[PDB]
Amino acid sequence: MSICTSEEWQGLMQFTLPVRLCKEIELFHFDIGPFENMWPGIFVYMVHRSCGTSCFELEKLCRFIMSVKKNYRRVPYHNWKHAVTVAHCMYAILQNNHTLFTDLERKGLLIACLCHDLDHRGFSNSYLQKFDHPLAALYSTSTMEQHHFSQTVSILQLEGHNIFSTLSSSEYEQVLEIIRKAIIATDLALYFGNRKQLEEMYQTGSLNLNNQSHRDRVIGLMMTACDLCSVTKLWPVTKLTANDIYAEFWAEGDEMKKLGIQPIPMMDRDKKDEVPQGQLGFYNAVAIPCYTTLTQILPPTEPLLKACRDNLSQWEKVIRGE
Ligand SMILES: COc1cc(OC)c2nnc3c(C)nc(-c4ccccc4Cl)n3c2c1
Ligand SMILES: [Mg+2]
Ligand SMILES: [Zn+2]
Repeated sequence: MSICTSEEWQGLMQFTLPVRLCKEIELFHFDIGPFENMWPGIFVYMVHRSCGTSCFELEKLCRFIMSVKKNYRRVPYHNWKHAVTVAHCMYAILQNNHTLFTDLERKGLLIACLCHDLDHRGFSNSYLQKFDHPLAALYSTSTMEQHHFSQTVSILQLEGHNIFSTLSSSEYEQVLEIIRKAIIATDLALYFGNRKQLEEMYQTGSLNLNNQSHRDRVIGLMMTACDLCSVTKLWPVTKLTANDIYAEFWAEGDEMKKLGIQPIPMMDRDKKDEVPQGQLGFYNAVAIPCYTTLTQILPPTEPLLKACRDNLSQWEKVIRGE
């Protein structure tokens, strides 16, 4: 477990956001890319605008954010930048659906989003389950996500890091549970069943946000949408992100070879040719249906769908030579 320094969180405390960004950070298409130094501060701003300036003890919030940063690993995709990107997407969804969600949910989900990939190594659950490895022993299913939550709680248990302490014991356990379910939901394995249920519920007319089980599903699909949102950015950003994603997939393939196994095309660096086709399959089977269902449930989320559609069209162009 890694801790931030005095200079880091106090520096973050000192930070103010540039005026121009305030309007832009509100939009779904906002790309955090050009503002690396401002990422810790962008999260603070988002938390302050959604939840309130007095929602958390400022010192504790800053200690929390900077320490979270330090427990994201220097990997190609599943890193600190991804964490902030996902959180911003959540902010955009929340702001556009503000009253559908309690203060506790909004606090929980923003923190969950920032923490949802903590200590990621760049390896899949499928990998750890085949080559145990303690993490698959401790968490038989779903496996890194269980680990990410454990990491979240560990950070909260550091001195002056517990941003939820001022909540009632009831609200404290609730928010932890909101956070646990949200992080677990970012296991893409679980997404497929979840979207099908929600599709059924919305089609039939059964969907009821006052129903906790329904509610948990809706939050789940929100988690997938945020986790996938690099497919909703501008083409040149989306393109570069895909390269970081495959950089990770190929290292895992290398290990499968490096220890004698033949990996699927996706994780085989000798099969880059098949990538455009793979990304099209991913959009058609994962991303498009996800933002479709989300738009059906939360109509203000429609520009995520359109941005995803635009990027699909860009993959179709690649495939056919244009
Ligand atoms: C099998 O996992 C894939 C395959 C993709 O393209 C074919 C993927 N293509 N794009 C992805 C993005 C933006 N985010 C993810 C992702 C989501 C949850 C967990 C891990 C990742 Cl990398 N993926 C993919 C995930
Ligand atoms: Mg994850
Ligand atoms: Zn993620």
